[PDB]
Amino acid sequence: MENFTTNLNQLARVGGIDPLIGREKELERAIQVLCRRRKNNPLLVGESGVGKTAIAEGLAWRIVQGDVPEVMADCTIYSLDIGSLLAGTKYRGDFEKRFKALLKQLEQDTNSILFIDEIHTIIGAGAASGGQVDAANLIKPLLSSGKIRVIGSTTYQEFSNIFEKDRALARRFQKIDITEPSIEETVQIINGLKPKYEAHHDVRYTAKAVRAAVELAVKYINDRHLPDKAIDVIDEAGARARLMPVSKRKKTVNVADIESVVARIARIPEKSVSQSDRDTLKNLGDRLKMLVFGQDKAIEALTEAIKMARAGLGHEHKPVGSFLFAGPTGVGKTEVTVQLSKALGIELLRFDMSEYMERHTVSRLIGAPPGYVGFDQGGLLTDAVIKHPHAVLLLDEIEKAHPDVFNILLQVMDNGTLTDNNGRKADFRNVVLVMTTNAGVRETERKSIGLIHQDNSTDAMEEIKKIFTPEFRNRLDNIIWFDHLSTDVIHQVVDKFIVELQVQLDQKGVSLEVSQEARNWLAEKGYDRAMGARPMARVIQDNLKKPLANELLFGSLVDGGQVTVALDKEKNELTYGF
Amino acid sequence: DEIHTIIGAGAASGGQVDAANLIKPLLSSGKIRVIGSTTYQEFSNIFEKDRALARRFQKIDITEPSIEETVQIINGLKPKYEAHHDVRYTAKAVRAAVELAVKYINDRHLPDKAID
Amino acid sequence: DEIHTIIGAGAASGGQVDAANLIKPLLSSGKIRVIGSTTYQEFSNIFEKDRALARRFQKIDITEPSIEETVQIINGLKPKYEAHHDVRYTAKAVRAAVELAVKYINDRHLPDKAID
Amino acid sequence: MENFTTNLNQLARVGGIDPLIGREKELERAIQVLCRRRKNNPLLVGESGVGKTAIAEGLAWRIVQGDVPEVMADCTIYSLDIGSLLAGTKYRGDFEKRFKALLKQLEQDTNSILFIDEIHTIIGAGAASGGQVDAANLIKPLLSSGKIRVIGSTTYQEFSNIFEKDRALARRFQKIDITEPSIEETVQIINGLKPKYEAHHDVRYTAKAVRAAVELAVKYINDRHLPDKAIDVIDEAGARARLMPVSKRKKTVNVADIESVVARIARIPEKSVSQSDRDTLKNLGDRLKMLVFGQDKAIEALTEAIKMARAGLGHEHKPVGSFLFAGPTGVGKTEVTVQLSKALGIELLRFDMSEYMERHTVSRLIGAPPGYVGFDQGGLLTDAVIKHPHAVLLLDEIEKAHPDVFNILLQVMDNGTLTDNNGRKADFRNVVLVMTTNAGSTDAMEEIKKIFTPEFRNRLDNIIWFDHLSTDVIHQVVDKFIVELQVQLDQKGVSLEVSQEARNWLAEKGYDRAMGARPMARVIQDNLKKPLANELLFGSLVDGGQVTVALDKEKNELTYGF
Amino acid sequence: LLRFDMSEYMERHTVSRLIGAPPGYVGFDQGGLLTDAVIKHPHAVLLLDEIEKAHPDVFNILLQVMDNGTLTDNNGRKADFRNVVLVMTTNAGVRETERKSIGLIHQDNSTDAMEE
Ligand SMILES: Nc1ncnc2c1ncn2[C@@H]1O[C@@H](COP(=O)(O)OP(=O)(O)OP(O)(O)=S)[C@H](O)[C@H]1O
Ligand SMILES: Nc1ncnc2c1ncn2[C@H]1O[C@H](COP(=O)(O)OP(=O)(O)O)[C@@H](O)[C@H]1O
Ligand SMILES: Nc1ncnc2c1ncn2[C@H]1O[C@H](COP(=O)(O)OP(=O)(O)O)[C@H](O)[C@H]1O
Ligand SMILES: Nc1ncnc2c1ncn2[C@H]1O[C@H](COP(=O)(O)OP(=O)(O)O)[C@H](O)[C@H]1O
Repeated sequence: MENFTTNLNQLARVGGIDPLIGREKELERAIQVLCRRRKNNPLLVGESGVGKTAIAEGLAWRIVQGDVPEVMADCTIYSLDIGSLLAGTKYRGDFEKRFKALLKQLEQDTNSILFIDEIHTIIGAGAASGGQVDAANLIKPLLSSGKIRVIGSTTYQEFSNIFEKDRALARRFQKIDITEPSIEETVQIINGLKPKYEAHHDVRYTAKAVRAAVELAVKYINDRHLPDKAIDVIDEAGARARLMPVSKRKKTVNVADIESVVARIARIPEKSVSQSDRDTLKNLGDRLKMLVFGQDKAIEALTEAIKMARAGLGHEHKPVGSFLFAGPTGVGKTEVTVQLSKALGIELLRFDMSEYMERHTVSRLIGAPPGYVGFDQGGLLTDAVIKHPHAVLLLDEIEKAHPDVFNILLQVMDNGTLTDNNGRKADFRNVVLVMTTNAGVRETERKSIGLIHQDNSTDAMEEIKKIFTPEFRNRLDNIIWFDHLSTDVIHQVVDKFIVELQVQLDQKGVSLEVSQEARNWLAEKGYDRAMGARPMARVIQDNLKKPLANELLFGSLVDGGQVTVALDKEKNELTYGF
Repeated sequence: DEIHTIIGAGAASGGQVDAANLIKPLLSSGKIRVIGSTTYQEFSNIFEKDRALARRFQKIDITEPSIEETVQIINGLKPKYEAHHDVRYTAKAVRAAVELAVKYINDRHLPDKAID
Repeated sequence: DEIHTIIGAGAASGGQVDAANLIKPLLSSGKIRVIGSTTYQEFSNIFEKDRALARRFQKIDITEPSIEETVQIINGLKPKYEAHHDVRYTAKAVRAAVELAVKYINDRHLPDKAID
Repeated sequence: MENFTTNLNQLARVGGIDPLIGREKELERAIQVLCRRRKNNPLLVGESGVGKTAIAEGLAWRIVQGDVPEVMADCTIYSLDIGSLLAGTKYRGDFEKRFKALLKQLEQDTNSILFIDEIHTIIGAGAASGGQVDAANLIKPLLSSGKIRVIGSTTYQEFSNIFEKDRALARRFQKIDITEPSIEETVQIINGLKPKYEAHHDVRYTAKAVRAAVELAVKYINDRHLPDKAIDVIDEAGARARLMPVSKRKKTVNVADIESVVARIARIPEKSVSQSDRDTLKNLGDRLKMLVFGQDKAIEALTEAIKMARAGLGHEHKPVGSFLFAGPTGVGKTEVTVQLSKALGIELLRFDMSEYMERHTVSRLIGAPPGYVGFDQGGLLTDAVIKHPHAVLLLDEIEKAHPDVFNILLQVMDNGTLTDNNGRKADFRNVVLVMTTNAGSTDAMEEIKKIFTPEFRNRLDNIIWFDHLSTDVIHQVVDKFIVELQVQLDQKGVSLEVSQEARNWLAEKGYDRAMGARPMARVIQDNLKKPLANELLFGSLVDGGQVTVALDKEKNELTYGF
Repeated sequence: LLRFDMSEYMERHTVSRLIGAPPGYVGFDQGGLLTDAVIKHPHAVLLLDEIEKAHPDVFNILLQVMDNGTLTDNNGRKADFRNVVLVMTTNAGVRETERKSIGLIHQDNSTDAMEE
C-alpha cells in the first residue's frame, strides 16, 4: 500500500538517495542478518546525528546500484510512514484495518523488506492516545512466522526501554551497533553533501573550512555526534556568510568564519586570543592590586592561570584553575575572589559550605531524585554552571562541608564535568574554582611561653595538611597562604574605607574632608596584624560615622553641606563646622 | 510563546492525536519556520523531554542586561510612560531607579526591576 | 511464557486487562495446571511478594548448560543449519563457536548465542 | 459482589474446604465476637502457615453442617478478592463506585459476613496512585456504628504496623491470637487430612512416616511454620511415590522416603539427616585418621564425645558439644576440625578471635543497640547461626579475645542461645563449638583460665590435646602434598616421581617446631610446583611426559627434566 | 580493566553497594557494583585503589573471593572471579622511609615499609 509506504528502491532509481560513505560494513552486516535463518530482522541502533537512516537508505541505493548479491538484490525496500497510517484520524477499527491491509500486502509481495524509522514509536504505538495501540502485536505474527523482514532503527535508550524487555522483539531483531564516524569520514561526508549547502546559500567552502568545521565542533560541541555536529557548523557558516554582507561578497567561507560559528554555538570565547580584550587582560594584576593591598602573590597566581587558558596552554578536561586560599582572618581571601569576577566582567557563583553539613544536602547540589517530594529542581550547582559557564565559582568555608562534597569536588577537578541526576552535564572547563578555608586559623592566635614570641605559621600548614588529604591537595594548582597585613597596607586600607564613607555621604549632599594627621591617627588606633582589616572598619565606624549620623538626623547636616576632620594636639578628633 | 504548552494540547482519545506531533513533519521537512520561547525551568522539565522536537530547534540564551543597557532601554521606553501618565521623568530619576532597584529588589532581574 | 505479564494487571488495553485476577480461579481450583516461565528479577518482584503465587507455584532454577553440552546441543540441532544455508560444519568449527563464545558473549548466554 | 467475592458456604456444601482438626478454642472465640451487638468483628492475627485463614473456612463449613449456635443460622461467610476489587480503576471516581456497590449487596443481608484475607494491604497503606482509593476510612464508619461485621486476617507484624498506631481500626476489631501448633497436634492434623492425600497419590503412609515428617521438618526446615511445612513433606513424599510406580514401586511411603524429602527441601546431603550417620559414626574416627597423621588420641577423644551427643544422651539447652583444642602451632587443630565438618556433612563457620581484642568489637559480633551507628547491619555471629543452624563453629586463638566476648560464650554454652539486636534468637543447640588455643595442663589452664575461670571451664565438655609432630609424620605430610601434585599432573598427562632424598629434604625444610606443618605449603609449592609449572606451560614438558625429581647433592635443589 | 576506589568505601554505609550484598542499598535490583562488573567483563583485571583505606567488610569480601572465586548476588547471578586478576594498590609504609633521624650524622637508615 503506497499510501503508507515509500518504495526506497524507487527513490534510488529516480535518484532521491545519496550513496553511503564509510558504512559499507554496516550494510554487509545488515544483509548478513537478513539472509539468516533466525532473527533475520536487523535493528540499527545508534546515537542521534550518526546516520542511522542514511544507512537504511544506503541499502536501497546499493540494491539499485547493483552492489548487492542476488540473495537480496532486486528485493523491494519500503519505508513506513506512521504519520500516514494514523492520519485517518476518524473511526475506531479503521486504524487496525489500515495497518493490517499494509501488512497483508507486504506479506503477499514476499520479496519485500520493510524499514521502520523510529521503530520505538511502533512498540507501544505511541500518539498520546496511541495507534493501532497494538501495532506491535499486529506485526509480531509475521516476524514470528518468518514471513516479513523488518529493518528497524532506534537509539540506545529506546532499545533499552523496549527491545530489551519485550522478548518478542529480543528474539526477533538483531541489534547492529552504529557508531559515529571519524574526522576524515566526516570531511568526506561533508564534501559529498557540500554542493547542496553551497547551492542553498550561494557560498563556496574552502577545504580548510570543511576540515575546521569538523575539528572545532569536536573540540567544543559536546551535545552532538558526527557527522551532524560538523554539518551543522557548515550550514550555520553558510548562512552567516550569506546574511552578513549587503553586496554579494565573501561568498567563500574560510576557517575564521568557522571559528566564529563554533565559538557562538558553545558560548565560549574564541581565539584571538586577546580577542579585543587581551589589552584588559594584561591589566588584571593592576586592577586587582588597587583593591587588595598586599597578597600580590595571590593576585598573580590567579592572573597567570587565566592568561594561560587564553594563551591556549591549558587542558580541555580541567577547570581553569583550582585554588585553595588560607591564612589569618580578615586578610582578603574572599575579597580577592569577589573582585576577580568583577574585573573579568563575569558572574560570581557563591555557595556557602556551612549550609551543606549533612549527607542529605548533597541532593541540594546535584538535584532532588525522581521523585520524592518533587524532582523538578535540578542541582543547585548543575543549574548554576549550565546557565553561566564562564563564572567564577566560590565555595566558602570548605572545611565545614560534609565530606561527601569532596567526592563531588574531586570528580570535577579530575575531568571537568559533573552529571546531574537527570542525566544533564555541567561543563566546568571555563569555570575558575576558588575555595577558601580557615583551617589553620586557631594556631595564629596562640602565644608562646617565653620572652620572645615565635612564628606559628608552620603549625598552621600542618593543620591544613591533616584536613585536606594528599589526594585532594595533589589536584590543586595552588594552596596559597595569605599574609598578615603590614602597617603600610593598613594605611592603604584606611584610605579605601574612607572613600566608601565619602561615597555614602555624597548621596546626602554632604562632602567630607579628612586631614592626613587624622588618617595617620586612625591607622595607628585601628589595627592588629593578628585580626586583619575587619577592626579597621570598626574604628572608622566609631570615629567618623557616629558623629555624622547624629548630625544627619538632628545635626546641621540635615540639609547638605560640608564637613572636615582634623586631628588636634591631644590626638583627639577635631570636628567640623558646616 | 510558552512553547512547552503545545505538548498534550489534543487529548484523551478517540485516538485524538494532540499537537506538537501533528507538526513534526513540517519542521522536519523545512516546510515551515517557527520561533520558540521558554524559561530555563520550563525547558528543563517539560520541553526537552520530547527529544524529537528538541532536535529541531536552536537554543539561544537570552541573558540579563547590564546596568547601562537597562538605563538605555528605559530611556528608549520612557516616552510611553510619560505619555500614558502625563508625567516627565528627570535624567537622574531614571538612573536612580535602575541603581536602587538593583540594590534593594532581589526578586527579579533587569530591566524589569527598574521598569516597575 | 512471560507469565509475569499475565500476573500484572493492565497487561494491555483490553488485554488480558484483568489477566491478573482471571488466572486466580484456575490456580485455586486446580482445574488447569500451569507451567510458568519468567526471569529472576521478575520472580522476586512478582512471586516472592504475593500470596497468590507463593501459595501456588514452585520454582525450578534454570541455568546454562556446560561447554560440552553447548557443543552437543549444537550437534543435535546442527543438521538444520547445514541444510538451511547449504553449508557443512567442521567439528572443530562447532567447538570453536562455543570456545570462542566464552571469550566475548554475555549479552545473552549460550546455547542461544553459540547457535547464532 | 458476584465478581468480587466467593461464597464459602457454597464451597462447603460441595467440597473445597477441609474440616479443621483441633481448633475448637479459636472457633469458640470467633463466635463470641460475632455475637456482640457492636464491634462484632474478629481479627485473626498470626504467622503464615498456622491455620490463620483455615479457621475462616472452617467456620463456613461448620455453618453449612449446622454445628453452630442458632445465632449463626443462615449466615454466609463471603471471601473478598482484593485483586478483583482494586484492579481496573485508574480514574479518581472508580474505586468508591465499585466498593460502594460491593457493600450494598452485602449490607442488604443481615446474616452476611465478609472475610478479608491478610487484612494489612487493602486497609492502607496501600498506594494512592490514580483512581482513589486504598482506603479503610470508607469502611470505618460502617463496621463501627454499624451493620456490617467483617472477619479480618493479618500477621503480628502487620498488625503492629497499622493497628495500634491507627486507633481508627484498632478499636473496631477484636483480636484473636492464632499460635503455631505442637508436634502432637501437627501429627493429629496430618492423620485427619491424610485420607485425602493417600487417595490423591494412590499411596499409603506408615505411622512412622507421619511422625518423621513432622519431627524432621522441625529440625531441618527453618523457613516455615509447622502445620504447613509438615504437610509439604507428606505431600512431596506422596508425589514422588505417585511417580515411583513407573519403575513398579510400592504404594507405601516409609520413613526413608520422608528423609529423602526433608534433606531435599533443607538442602542437606541425602540421608545425613537420619541414618547415614550410623555408618559414618562407625567409621568416623577411622576416616579422620587417614587425613590427619598423629593426633590419634585427639581424634579418638573427639569421636567419642560426638557419638554420645548423637546417641541422644546430652541436653537440649546446650550446644552439641564444646571443646577446647590445645597445642602447638601447625599440629592439626584446624585440620581436624575441617575434616570433621566434612565427615559429618555440615558447613563450617570460622572466626578469628584476634580481631575481637578491643572493647568496641564485642558489639561487632552481636550488633549495635538501636540508634547506634551500624545497628541495622546486624551482627556477625548471630546471623551466621540463624542461617546455618547445624554448622561447626570454630573460634581461633580464643586466648586473645577481649574479656567481654567470654560473656557471650558463657551464655551460649549455658543455654544454647543469643538474642540478636533485632530481637531474633540465634539457636546454637545444633552446632558444635570448637575453640583453639596456644595456652599450653596447669599452665595451659592458667593462661586460658585467666578468663575461663572455673565458672567457664565447667562449661567445656572436654579438652582435646594436640601433639607435636614426629619425624615420621613430617615425612607423611610431605607424601600427602606430593601426591596431591601427582594427581594434578596425571590429569595434565605428566608423570611425576620424587626421590627419597628429595622427600627427606622437603620434610626437613618445611617443618618447624615453632610453626609445625604450616610452612610446608610454601616449601612444597616453591620448590616443586613452581619450577614444574614453568616447564609445563612453556611446552618443554607435555602430555605424555615424565619427570623424576632428584636432589643435587651440592645444592639440594629439586632437579629433573624430560 | 575494572576499577574501584577504596577511599569511597570506608564505612558500612557504602560498602554494601560495592559488594552487592542482598541487603543494604538502593538499586538492589541491579545488584552490586562489583558483582555486575565481573559478569559483564569476566576476564578483566580488577584494580582496587588505595586498599589500606578500605573498610574491614571490604576485606571480608575480598577474602571470600580469594578462597573460592565466587560472590553471590540476590538477582539470580554470580560473580565468577576465576577468570580475573586481582590487584590491590597501597602506599603503606612509604612515609616511614622518609623519616629523619635524631643524630648529628644522622642518616641512620633506610627503613622497611613492610612493617606497616
Ligand atoms: N588586601 C586588602 N585590601 C583592601 N581591603 C582588604 C584587604 N584585605 C581585607 N580587606 C577588607 O576586609 C575584608 C572583609 O571581608 P573578607 O574579605 O571576605 O574577609 P576574608 O579575608 O576573606 O576572611 P574571612 O572569610 O572573613 S575568615 C574585606 O574584603 C576588605 O574590606
Ligand atoms: N598430620 C598433620 N599434622 C599437622 N598438620 C597437618 C597434618 N596433615 C596436614 N596438615 C596441614 O598442616 C598445616 C595446617 O596446620 P593446622 O591445622 O592449621 O594446625 P593448627 O590449627 O594446630 O595450628 C598444613 O601444612 C596442612 O597440610
Ligand atoms: N556516512 C554517511 N553517508 C551518507 N549520508 C550520511 C552519512 N552519515 C550520516 N549521513 C546523513 O544522516 C545524518 C542524520 O542522521 P539520521 O540517519 O537521520 O539518524 P538520526 O535521526 O538518529 O540522527 C546526516 O545529517 C546525513 O547527511
Ligand atoms: N488444624 C487444621 N486442620 C485442618 N487443616 C489445617 C489445619 N491447620 C492448617 N491447615 C491447612 O490450612 C492451612 C491454610 O493456610 P493458613 O495457615 O491458614 O494461612 P496462610 O495462607 O496465610 O499461610 C494450611 O496451609 C493447611 O495445611
